[PDB]
Amino acid sequence: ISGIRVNDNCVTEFNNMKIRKTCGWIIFVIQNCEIIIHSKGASTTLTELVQSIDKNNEIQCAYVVFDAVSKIHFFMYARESSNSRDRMTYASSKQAILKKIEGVNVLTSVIESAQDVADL
Repeated sequence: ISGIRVNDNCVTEFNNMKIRKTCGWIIFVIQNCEIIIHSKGASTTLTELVQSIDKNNEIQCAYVVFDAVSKIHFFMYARESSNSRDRMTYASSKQAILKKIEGVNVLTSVIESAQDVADL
């Protein structure tokens, strides 16, 4: 028992996005011991999405899905200035969220800023 659960809404809205077949994204965070949706939207570019996240210092870590229609990509975000305990929490809960969105292209490395995606 992790003490962290996935809110069913994460899966509802991920499926919404998947079935819509348009370029979109969802950001998930952990709040009060559950993984919930922080925000969701239509995409411009993956780099602009991560730039927006970089600008919000309240997002220290997150899970991000980016639906590019051809494929849906998943990564863990954690800013350089994020604390090690927070990062461990997210890393450790990563598999829990992935169980409900199996089929995504996972990036194994933690993304720390928009720079990291700006090439790939």
